Amino acid sequence: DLKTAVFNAARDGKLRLLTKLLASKSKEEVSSLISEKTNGATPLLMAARYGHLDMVEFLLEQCSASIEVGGSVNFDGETIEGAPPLWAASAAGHLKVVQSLLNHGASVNNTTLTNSTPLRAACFDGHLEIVKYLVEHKADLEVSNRHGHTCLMISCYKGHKEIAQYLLEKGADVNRKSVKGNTALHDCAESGSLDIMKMLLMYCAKMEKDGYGMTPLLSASVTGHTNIVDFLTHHAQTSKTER
Amino acid sequence: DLKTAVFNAARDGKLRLLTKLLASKSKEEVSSLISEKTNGATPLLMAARYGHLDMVEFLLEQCSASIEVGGSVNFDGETIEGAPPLWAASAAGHLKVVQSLLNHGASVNNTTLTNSTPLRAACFDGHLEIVKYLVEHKADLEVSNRHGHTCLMISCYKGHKEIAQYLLEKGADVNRKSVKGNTALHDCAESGSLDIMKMLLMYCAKMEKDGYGMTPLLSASVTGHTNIVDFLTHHAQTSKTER
Amino acid sequence: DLKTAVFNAARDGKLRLLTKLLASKSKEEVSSLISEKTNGATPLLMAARYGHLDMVEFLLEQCSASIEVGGSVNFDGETIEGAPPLWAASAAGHLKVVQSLLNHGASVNNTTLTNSTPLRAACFDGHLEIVKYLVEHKADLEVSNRHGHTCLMISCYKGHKEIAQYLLEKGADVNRKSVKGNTALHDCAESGSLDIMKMLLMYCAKMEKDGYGMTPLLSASVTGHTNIVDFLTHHAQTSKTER
Amino acid sequence: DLKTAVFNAARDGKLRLLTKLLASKSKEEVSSLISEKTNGATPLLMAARYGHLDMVEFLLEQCSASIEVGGSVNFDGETIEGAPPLWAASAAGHLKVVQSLLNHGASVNNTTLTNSTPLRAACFDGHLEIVKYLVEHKADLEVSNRHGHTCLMISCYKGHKEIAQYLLEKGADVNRKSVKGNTALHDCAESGSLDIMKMLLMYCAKMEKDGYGMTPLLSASVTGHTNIVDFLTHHAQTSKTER
Amino acid sequence: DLKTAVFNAARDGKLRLLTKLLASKSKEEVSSLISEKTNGATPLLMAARYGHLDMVEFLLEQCSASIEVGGSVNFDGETIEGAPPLWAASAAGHLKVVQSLLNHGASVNNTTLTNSTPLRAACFDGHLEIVKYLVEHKADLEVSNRHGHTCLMISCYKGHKEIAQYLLEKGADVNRKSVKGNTALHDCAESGSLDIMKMLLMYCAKMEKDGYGMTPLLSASVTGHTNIVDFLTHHAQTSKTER
Amino acid sequence: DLKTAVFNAARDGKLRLLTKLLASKSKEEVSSLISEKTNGATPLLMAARYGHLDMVEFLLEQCSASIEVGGSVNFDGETIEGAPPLWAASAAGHLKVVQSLLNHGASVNNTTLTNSTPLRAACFDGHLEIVKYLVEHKADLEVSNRHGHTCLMISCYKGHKEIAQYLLEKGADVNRKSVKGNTALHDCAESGSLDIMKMLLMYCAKMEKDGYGMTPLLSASVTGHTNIVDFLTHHAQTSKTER
Repeated sequence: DLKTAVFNAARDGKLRLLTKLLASKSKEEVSSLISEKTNGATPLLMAARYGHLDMVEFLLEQCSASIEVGGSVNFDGETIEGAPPLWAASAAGHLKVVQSLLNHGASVNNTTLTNSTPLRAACFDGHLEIVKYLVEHKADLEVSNRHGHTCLMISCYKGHKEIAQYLLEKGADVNRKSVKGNTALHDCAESGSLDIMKMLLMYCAKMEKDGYGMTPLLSASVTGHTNIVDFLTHHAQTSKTER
Repeated sequence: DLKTAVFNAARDGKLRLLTKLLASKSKEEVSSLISEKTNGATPLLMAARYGHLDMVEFLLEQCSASIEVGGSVNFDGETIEGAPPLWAASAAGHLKVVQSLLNHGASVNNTTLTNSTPLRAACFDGHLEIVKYLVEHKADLEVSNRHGHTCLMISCYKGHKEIAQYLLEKGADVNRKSVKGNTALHDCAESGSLDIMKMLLMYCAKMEKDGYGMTPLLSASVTGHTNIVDFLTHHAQTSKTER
Repeated sequence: DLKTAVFNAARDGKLRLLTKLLASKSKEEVSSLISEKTNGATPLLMAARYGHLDMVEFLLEQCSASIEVGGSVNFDGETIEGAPPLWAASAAGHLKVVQSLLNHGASVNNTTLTNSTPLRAACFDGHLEIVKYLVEHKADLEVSNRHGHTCLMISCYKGHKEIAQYLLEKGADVNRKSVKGNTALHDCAESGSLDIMKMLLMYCAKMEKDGYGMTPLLSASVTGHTNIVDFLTHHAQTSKTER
Repeated sequence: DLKTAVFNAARDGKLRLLTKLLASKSKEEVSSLISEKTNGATPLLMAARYGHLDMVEFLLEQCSASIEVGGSVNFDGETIEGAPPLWAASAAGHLKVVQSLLNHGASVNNTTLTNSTPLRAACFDGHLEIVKYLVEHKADLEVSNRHGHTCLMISCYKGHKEIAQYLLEKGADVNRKSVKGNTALHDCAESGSLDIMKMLLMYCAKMEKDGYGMTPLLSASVTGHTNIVDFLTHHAQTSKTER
Repeated sequence: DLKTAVFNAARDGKLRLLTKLLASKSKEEVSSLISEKTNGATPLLMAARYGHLDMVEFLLEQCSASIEVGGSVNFDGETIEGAPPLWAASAAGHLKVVQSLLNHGASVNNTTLTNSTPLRAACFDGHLEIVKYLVEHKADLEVSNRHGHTCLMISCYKGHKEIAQYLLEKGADVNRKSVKGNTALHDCAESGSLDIMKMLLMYCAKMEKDGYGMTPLLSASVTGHTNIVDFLTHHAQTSKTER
Repeated sequence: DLKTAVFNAARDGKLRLLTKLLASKSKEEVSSLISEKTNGATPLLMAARYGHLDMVEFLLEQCSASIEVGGSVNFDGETIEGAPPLWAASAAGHLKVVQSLLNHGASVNNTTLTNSTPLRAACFDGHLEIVKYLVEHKADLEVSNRHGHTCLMISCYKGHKEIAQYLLEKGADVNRKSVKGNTALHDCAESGSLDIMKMLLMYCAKMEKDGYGMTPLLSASVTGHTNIVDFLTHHAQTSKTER
């Protein structure tokens, strides 16, 4: 029951209570209690996921053994397995927690079980400051998830212009193809992100067919993004005005 | 430094020397000393990697929280980072150490920093008993490393017939693709593993082009495995013998 | 003309008229008049094509030689060559005659010159009871015509929901591709049969480009069936929601 | 057994023994004993299969109804089902028997159960004089077997340059694709038949990838026919010599 | 400047004023003045561009070498560079001026700086008589501009039915592709020229994807030309009306 | 005829003779004689094609009217139509003639009838000094010939390492695809230019399938360039050594 009481105090950031529950315990005892999993998650992972900074700081100062341990977290109603504290904090948008974990020696490229990096985690809900902090702390831009979907691809798919712009400047590969032949240009077409598509084209992104035989023009047509259909048809027909 | 002497004793399995070193130290000092990193590795990770079963039992009985700490390990010249003790024992083929770590509550799916599981670690050098033990102790067959290379793929590539057979019978997905579009059929073609290929086709593994535009037939042709080519051309031309 | 008089009675199902025409003829003379062809077709073929059970029984009891002899039959003003009696009776919906020919040892996989089986014949105009009888009497589900259009693909095109369901239950391969590259899902997409499409995918159907480089999604997009379009774009993008 | 004795004499071409075995009985009993099937084949089919001309013409006089009746025949350790006497004679290379069966009113396009025409049967082993005679007596050049493999395709695969030339001259479709997407250009490539390939290209032949994503050049490369490989690499690169 | 006064007079076709200007000047002085460039163009190019037939005759009678000199011309706001007189007269639709220049020995295939022929120039605005005169005066139908766009292509794009009809009858290649993979069928589909498309298919024009991954059917679908879509879908689906 | 005598003197560079042949003629007369074509070529074109510098200088000082006129020239036994003097000088490697033509106002991007630029002309036989001179005089690197084959593509195909290196530094588009889908990487593979392939990859060139389904690996395999096969198979399989 003490392990459960410790986990419950850590998950809800009740630092006063946790201090009292660990009051006269040894290093071995505290480390064991703080590194155990409850319902597939460690106290640190939960403190990090819900952004309890003081709680994160306390647990890391007691023991850092669980800093790389991936566990069960929930986002958009779905369970994500093997997510380490840095990924969860990055995905949930807790910048000070991201900074605390990195200051305590967290691995910037340590992924979930599906090979999603903390940088990819921050790009999904568009946490620009976290993206910059991670890139500044040697996050690899080319580590894609198991689908071969990159940080640049997901930023375009979600229409995060500022993040896509930053990734491009930092040297993100515009012509990377996912497992199914998807490129960042297709992500733009599907989200109707005309300004990001223009950026990619400025960084020499090429129009390509994906595994489904779809080019970005066709992806825009089937998703009803007429802004991108108009732009690409005009781009294709402009040289026909030449006598 | 005493911390260094403790590390060497754990690494070289000198259980008699270590106890003389941790003689006048309290459980608090012992716990702190056997949890400290030297050369980017803990004493437990080194004891696990070189299969000192008595040493593993001793270190775990002093500090239980060290069980998931990932660190630097050396395999075939290369230095692998963030490897937990269970991964290292699985990769070096120490079955008793694997059984011991799992009995002590080690996370069966805790990966290296490149998302390699103990199950994948064991599949590389072909440690069949460790493969079956991890699988029966709920190892995820579908967690792939950073390149999207699965346990089934590496088993097929190294020509481990018995391991590939066991993974298929336990329900490993034959149609998984790596980030570069590699399938288990390509691993067979590149290693001339015709027996394993026939097994994959019994599980209806589909012939697909990889990211280099190569189907398993073309991969076998450019790598000189005429045994695979002769089979696949013969099988694709078997209808032409028929009247 | 005696040969013409025999052919006309058999086609019209005039058993009493035929009995009088053969009354003063020897067994060998009867077999010659019943195996001869008038306008590319035999008397047994016309009796099968126009569902005359009594007539078919009489002809087979006299001479069985014509059981697998293919000939010319008309359907929608189109003349189909080399169609044997079992195919003609299946195509025209004569369950009584189908059963009789099988009882008299007709070949269940015997095709027209275009490699159309009696199973594909019944699937076209949707004769469910005939489909069931043929499948129960060892008819091959996967023998496609000269275009590689299978029994499942044609059932989906005409909108026969009950026949498509029976075929899928009996293990029809929905991942099959035609000579052009058509899959069962294009026919659904071209009619706007979402319910039938959903049924094909319930049995895990494969998306493939046809001989026009068209997938079911694109087929639906150009035929104006937006309900299919909306459905397949959402399905294609599902892996992009993964964090 | 009398039924066996009659079948055996017909297969062995023993005319004297057969007419003595049927000398008594009656015409009705002879027509009944000569129409019965033994081991899935009629006496007439075995007579035509092993090319016993005098035996075939005798059995055609006793009964002219068995001429279109198909059965079981053996060729290079395999059984072909529902093969009519004309098919077996063309396949085994019995020109004079083919000439007699057609003179006695045999269906020139009557196929096996796998939709193999006698024209395709002669094309396999390369009976040029039979190919000519069958085409001369209106054999449909476009009737392909169940796999969709045409007469031209099998002539190219078996290296019969003379038969392939004749079929081209008579108007065979070079662009025809099988159920597996195979064309004659591929068959040329799979055989090493450069001279037939040159002929196809003299009539402007189109290079297309099959259902294995293989072009004739790739097909020739994996089957080790470097003569065709060298020819098609040079041909593919011709526009690169343009200044 | 007299050079400027001579230029304006030739441009405006003021033949009366020009002779008063070239009054006391020797044939050597006239030759040098009439060949000089103003605003990047010669007096003859300007006389040809604005169809002053009397002026053209006069300037050519003074200097013959000027007939091929290319210069700057204005068309629909845009400034075309290196246009010879024959190109400008063709584009502006001045038939008598085109006829006069060819009677004076002008090069029928001399192009602008973007490789546009007088034949292509005449095709753009649809000057049928100039198209027929140039073709009958040995104009090369297959010289395409810098984008690989042919006379047939622009004719198809601008909807010039009679011009496209004449080009096909004179043997223009229907299967030419531009640098961006555009074919004449795509020009038809983009302009809704269904009459011209039907014409191209009579010449066996092949349906191909362009550089944007579009077939003529998909190009028509995204540009809203339902007439083309309804035709091509109905044509690809007409076999499926057959019972 | 004097015109033929003038052409012959100009073609063979006999300046002393040409000076004596034109000795008393007027500007109009000289201009007419040196601007006329003999056997499809002008005196200037022939002087430029065979590198008669003094002759080029003399003809240009008399009249420059023919500086952009394309004519008939022969290279590698083949006739090239509509080649202007600058293209011919660039193709034949006459650097001083190239400089003279540009000094006299020649258009650096004026092409042959097949859209081949003087820059593309210099890249074929590898005239590095001419390539550098043209690029320094605003030659467009991206103007491809009618096949969509670029300056970079032809430099790689011909194994001109120094030229490919220079073009890459000047911003040549590495990922440009020809009409048939050819990329500069395929040109390297077919010529076995392993050093140039490494350079292209360093400049972010991507491995792609051409219209024939060939990737650079396959193109290298069919042309027997095992050095490139070895490099690309090692490149593809290196991540498989990772535990």
